[PDB]
Amino acid sequence: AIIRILQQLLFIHFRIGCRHSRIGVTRQ
Repeated sequence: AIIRILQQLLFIHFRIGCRHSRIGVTRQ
């Protein structure tokens, strides 16, 4: 499940990233 394991870390860089302007809505 390498595409999950590494993702536990990428999850973080993605999270802290998408927070710069709460992209979570869907817009990019």
